[PDB]
Amino acid sequence: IDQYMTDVGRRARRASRSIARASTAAKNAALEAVARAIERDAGALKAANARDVARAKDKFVDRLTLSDKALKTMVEGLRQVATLPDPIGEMSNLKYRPSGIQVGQMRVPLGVIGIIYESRPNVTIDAAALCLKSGNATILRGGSEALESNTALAKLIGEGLAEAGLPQDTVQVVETADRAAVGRLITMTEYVDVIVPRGGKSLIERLINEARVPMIKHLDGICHVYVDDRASVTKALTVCDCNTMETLLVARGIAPAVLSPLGRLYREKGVELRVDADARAVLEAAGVGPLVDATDEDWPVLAIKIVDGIDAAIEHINEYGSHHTDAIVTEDHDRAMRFLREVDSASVMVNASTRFADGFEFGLGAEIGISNDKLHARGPVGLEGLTSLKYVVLGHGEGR
Amino acid sequence: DIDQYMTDVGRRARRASRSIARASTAAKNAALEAVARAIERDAGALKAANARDVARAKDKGLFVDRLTLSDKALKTMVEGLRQVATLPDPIGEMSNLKYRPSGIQVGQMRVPLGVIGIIYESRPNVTIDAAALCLKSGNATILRGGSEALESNTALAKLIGEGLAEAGLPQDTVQVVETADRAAVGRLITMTEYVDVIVPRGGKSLIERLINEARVPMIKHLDGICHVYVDDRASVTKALTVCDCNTMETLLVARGIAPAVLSPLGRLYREKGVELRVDADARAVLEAAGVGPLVDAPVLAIKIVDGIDAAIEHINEYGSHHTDAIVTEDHDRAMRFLREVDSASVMVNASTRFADGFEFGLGAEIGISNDKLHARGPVGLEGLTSLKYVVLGHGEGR
Amino acid sequence: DIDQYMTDVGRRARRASRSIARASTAAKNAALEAVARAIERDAGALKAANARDVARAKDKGLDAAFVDRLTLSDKALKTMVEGLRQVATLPDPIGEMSNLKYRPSGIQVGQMRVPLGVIGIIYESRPNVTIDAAALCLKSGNATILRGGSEALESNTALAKLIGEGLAEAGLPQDTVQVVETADRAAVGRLITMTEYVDVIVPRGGKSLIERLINEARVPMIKHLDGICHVYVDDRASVTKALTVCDNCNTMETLLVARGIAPAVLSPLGRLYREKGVELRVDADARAVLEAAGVGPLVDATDEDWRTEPVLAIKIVDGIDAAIEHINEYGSHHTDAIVTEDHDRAMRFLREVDSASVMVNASTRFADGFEFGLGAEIGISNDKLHARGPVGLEGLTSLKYVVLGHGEGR
Amino acid sequence: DIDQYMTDVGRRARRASRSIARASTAAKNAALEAVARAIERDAGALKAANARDVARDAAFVDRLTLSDKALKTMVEGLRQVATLPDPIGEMSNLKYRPSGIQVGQMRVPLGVIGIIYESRPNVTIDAAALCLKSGNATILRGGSEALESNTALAKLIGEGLAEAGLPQDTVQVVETADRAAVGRLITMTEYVDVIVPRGGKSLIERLINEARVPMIKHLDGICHVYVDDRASVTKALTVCDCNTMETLLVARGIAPAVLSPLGRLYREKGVELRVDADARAVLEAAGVGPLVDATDEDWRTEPVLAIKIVDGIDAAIEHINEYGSHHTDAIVTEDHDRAMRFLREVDSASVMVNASTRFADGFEFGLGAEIGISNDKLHARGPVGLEGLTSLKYVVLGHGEGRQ
Repeated sequence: IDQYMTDVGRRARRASRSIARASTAAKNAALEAVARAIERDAGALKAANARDVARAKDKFVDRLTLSDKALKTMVEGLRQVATLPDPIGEMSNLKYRPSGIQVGQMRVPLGVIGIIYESRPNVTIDAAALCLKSGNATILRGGSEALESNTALAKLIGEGLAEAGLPQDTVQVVETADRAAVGRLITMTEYVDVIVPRGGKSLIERLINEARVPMIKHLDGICHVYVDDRASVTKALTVCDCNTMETLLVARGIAPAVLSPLGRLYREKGVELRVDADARAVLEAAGVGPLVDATDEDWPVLAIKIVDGIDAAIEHINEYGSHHTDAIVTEDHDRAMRFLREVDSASVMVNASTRFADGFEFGLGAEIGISNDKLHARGPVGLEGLTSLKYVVLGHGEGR
Repeated sequence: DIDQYMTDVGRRARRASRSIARASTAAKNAALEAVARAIERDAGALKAANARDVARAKDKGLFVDRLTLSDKALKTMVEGLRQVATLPDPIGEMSNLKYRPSGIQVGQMRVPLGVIGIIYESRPNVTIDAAALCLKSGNATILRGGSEALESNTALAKLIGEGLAEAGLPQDTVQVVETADRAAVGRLITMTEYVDVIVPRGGKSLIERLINEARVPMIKHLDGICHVYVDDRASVTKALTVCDCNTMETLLVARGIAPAVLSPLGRLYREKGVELRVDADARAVLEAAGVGPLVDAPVLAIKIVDGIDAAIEHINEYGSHHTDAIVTEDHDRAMRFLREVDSASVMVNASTRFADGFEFGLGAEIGISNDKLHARGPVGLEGLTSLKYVVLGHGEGR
Repeated sequence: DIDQYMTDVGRRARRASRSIARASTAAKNAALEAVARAIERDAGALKAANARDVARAKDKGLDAAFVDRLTLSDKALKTMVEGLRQVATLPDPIGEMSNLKYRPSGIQVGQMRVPLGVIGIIYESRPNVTIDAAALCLKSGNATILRGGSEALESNTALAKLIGEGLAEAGLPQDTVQVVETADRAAVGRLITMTEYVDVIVPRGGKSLIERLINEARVPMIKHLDGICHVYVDDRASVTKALTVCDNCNTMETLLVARGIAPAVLSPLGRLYREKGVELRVDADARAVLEAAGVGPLVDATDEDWRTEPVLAIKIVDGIDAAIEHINEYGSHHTDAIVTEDHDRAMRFLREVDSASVMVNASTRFADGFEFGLGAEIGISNDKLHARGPVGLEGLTSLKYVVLGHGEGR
Repeated sequence: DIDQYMTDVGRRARRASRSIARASTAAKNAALEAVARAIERDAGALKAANARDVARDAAFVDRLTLSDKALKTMVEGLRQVATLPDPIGEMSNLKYRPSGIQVGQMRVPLGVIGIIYESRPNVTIDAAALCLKSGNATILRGGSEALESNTALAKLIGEGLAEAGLPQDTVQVVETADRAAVGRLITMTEYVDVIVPRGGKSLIERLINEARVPMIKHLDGICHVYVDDRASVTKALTVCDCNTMETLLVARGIAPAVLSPLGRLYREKGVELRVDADARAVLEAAGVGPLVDATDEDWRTEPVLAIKIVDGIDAAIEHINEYGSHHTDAIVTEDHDRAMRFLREVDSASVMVNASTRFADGFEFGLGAEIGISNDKLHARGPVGLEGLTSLKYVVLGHGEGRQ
């Protein structure tokens, strides 16, 4: 089994040369072909998925189901990626140096992307589409609980690859169900350049401890909205109504004015409120309840904490948060800009809902995942996250 | 005790990072200038300490010139600090702030990574050079230098601390590991809570041991072959000027042009005492050119290849993906080589030796990367930074 | 009163530009989509209005090409509608901030992209310009002043009323788009001199109208007088590439061929062009080459042929230096191409040929806003300043510096 | 003869422009360094011409005087221009298109730059240095009262060019005071691509109405600082202490808190205060004087400070866009939305939040140069550096693709 994965790795590396070379038109043609194939086998796909969904119930299961609406979404997603600009081969900043050479960078694919996913058989299409368009070979590793759906989709990918003239190995499915496959895959550093997990925190914690191949991922997010004492209450109500706020931080000076309509609005929608001692007093005096005591671990449910002001807010966020998405509500210009600069999170917001931190809202036109890491790709990740910049030199015979 | 120490250093770096990330351009540049002055006319303590390192070394042997802080080394070191001060501050820069249909305005801000760990050999100069770059890019630094340079590096750390204090920055912005115990290295590269990236420099054996023990990501160069491929449509003249870490280790020559090219190239190299390791075809061409002696397989490997397709395959298979070049006058082949050669720097008609932070216009070189993610090729200030998203909103909810 | 009238239009345009410059992306796109649906709605009525214009036109016996450009068929209409939704789809360029960098002094300085303000559009025939130009101006946050020709009166009027419908539907001031209503020829002269109120002018007509504006305008223009475009076939050209590129404004008016490759290239190219009914105007050397190959008939080229304009001028040159000099001397600096396999020659040509678009091994017919990825085309510019080549939304915007300070004094 | 001479000058500039556009970074920087050494060697023969010029008002004579501090500054400038990156020939955004072609842009020189300037001999060198560095040929018409010194500088620029192997005609200085040269230069559309005029508003205004060649210029006028009612008084004082503030706009609500310490500051520094009725009342209540009644003309006409009270930001923005020269204008405010609004809506070349208008400057903005300042909308706006003397054209890297 350690020779099978090695073989998969070798074939990926070799396939990666072909897809790297493939023109914009060929890649888009592959994608459109996979799209039409799905429109064609809608029934067989709906049928196969049902077999999977039935054995599922017979022992999340939502995210496993391919409704007519999910297929439509996968197809529409294929055509979106086709519509996206082809980022490969682009040259930038080709400047002359005193020495005579001209130096710039080229955007090229990473090469080989490993996708490890649980349920979510749509990942089979959505992940591979993005990798393919960005010129990479893809290694797919789904979960047992979706064998037939993934197998069926992976064959349609191959059909699209065949239609475009591309090698079948442009997309490989790890066919086994053997446990040690993932262990080998996340350690296959010669042949795999990055892993994109699409599972729960349980799997993501395993990979974090074990993987030697770099990953694009976020350990599930604790996100904050800090309501400053120079907040507009009106903005705070609109704004505060993986990137969903889990903790509301409110400056002491404005808590009564803000927490009264906020807590009341949240209560009416059925949200449980976990509050620190100060917030409890503010909410009780406003007649808003019931309320649950917040523990230190707390840092359909919302945690609420009172802070002295912006210094304590930034410090709490950088210390306890997941560095995913965090927002400030304030009318004070310097405090707004300070927050943007100092809050060390993947996306930082002034007077806007934390829900806006996703690839489509941000204009990336896609989202392979969301990264809370500092290096390479951070925040919502689009096509570019699956590419690299190398230096290219237009010379004229210069020696050194 | 040594775990407790490295943990403490970690926590201190993380805490200091908030201040240095907040620091103004003027304050960081002032810090650099103060360290420069503090090295000037306080060079005596520096030299005395270095003398002790150099003496403990000789009484063991070998390297000593690399370890030695001559007047020249200090002059270079001081000039470098000032050069780093002249570099534009990349921190806090906002770019591509665009309105979206939803009404929000979304762009990116360049920010420091936070804490950089630097691991190096026994050239004391690196202490100042690496720290200058990390500091200018708004990061806290932890430095572990070679154990044979420990007293020099400790003496340099004190001057850095004084410069920092003069500019109102905290002492812990820069920390030099005060122990020679190598177990500190294992700690530093596994300290993921507190350290954001490791920048290791040194030989392959060091780099290799670091690679399979580290859990903190690294910006590094795992050494190996750099190539120059001389195409059959090469200009012989350009081949001679071009082909004379980023040094050409292997020469690949297209079959069609081998006699015309290997004859003068072989002489060029044999007239510098460079050894020629040759495959069978190259041996034949070189013997017929009267160029020897030759060794079968300061050294150059030489191989005959059929043409460009084989060259690209060879380089992508056998090379270190560091620096590789083609000599050709053919436009499509030049562009193909640039696109398909999967190296950190790829060149058309230029020496692989140009793959350098200063040659490339970065004004700095913290290191070289043959990695694909984050930073690739020679790495300057930007490699010690991150891009995050920033949103200028107006109260929008989704 | 033409002065009173036109000055009033200018002040109204300035006032309205303030609103449209502030307009959110959503409001601008809603305005475009409204106009598009409105055209879909009144398609029959618009075609009926256009037929009255065409009938009145063919009565005067106007140039068939002028009349064919006047004609709004279903295809033209659908095409305008597509254009509206294309423009709505384009990213909103306005208000974007870039390169906001800290300086040693402590300030942070960058640039903001903003609208020019007020755009004057002057057009003959082509009633579709009423919609297409207004759309681009509007999306880029500008006020527009439209001056269309007399022969499209009913069409332009109908189309502009629909624009107004869209403005109102999106909450934009009606004066965001104004039409110059009088046919008085004096209005054009005022418009191109109304330097206080109009920031740039985009003319779309022939070389007849452009000539007047060029000599009379004081307001800056985005335009191109004539397209004398070249393909130079280097002696190191791939013959195959030469054949594909040279067979394929924008169109090759002059073919330059290196002496060394002329028999290999001109012989199949000359035959190819004559099998298309293209007149070949040739220099002495190309004539001998073509006569040699049996390609005919041929007209002698005059030196005015190198500066003129189904006719193709052919000239033999020694090589790339002669070719570059000829292009820079006689060309219109619009679009020019080299066919060569030699890398250094290819890069020299890109560098030294002072045209708006320079091509290596590609047909000059690719020099085009859509082919270039601009997603739009307000016009093609052969000027050096501000906008050059095909011009998209950004051509109708300006960059200004913006500074985020902290109380710094100097 | 003046006419034949000017045409010849144009033709030579066009011919030279090919060589300089092509010239490498090394050759251009070497020309610069060579000029800088030729000034160091022929300094005596140079300072003598200046003397025979300075002899032949005030402080016209000081600005005209090639002091041994201006010759250092001029020489340092050459070397400074040499350190600047070479903007020329850069290719950017070379992207593949679905058709298979690859399309990007290349930055190239405008070609031939006309420089028209006063009797400050340093401009001769400064402006030529910038034009040369950016790959352009230059034609310089300086003040007639510096004609001998500029003729002296011309010979030395010539030296530098020759050393570098660049054509002499890369830089031509007009060898006559005949003002007809100016009329020709600003109409030489065949040979000159842009004019960079530098002087007083009168001259600039003539050129504007007469020039057919495009210009990078600024028609001087009012720059404003608006102090909003949510301004920090502290920031207002440091901020409110050719981009000089000619008019101060103060929100009615903050006027006594700001105008009182500010007025005192100005009066101590000797500034005439021309005030509207409302500012009069506030300043007089604060014991600041004397004051002069502002006219309606004072809001349009450029040591005086004009001070106006406005209701708030809407009235300020409107006043600035109406009366200003669209050069540089600033807001002092702590309110985020108001700060961003001002940046967006104030249609000036440089707009500032909580920073002095005096920062509107090429060096302050990081351009490393200033060929001039522009308050026009097209091409170049604000302080103009090397890039303003360049153009972007499209370049296509193709593979033999056809399209009919």
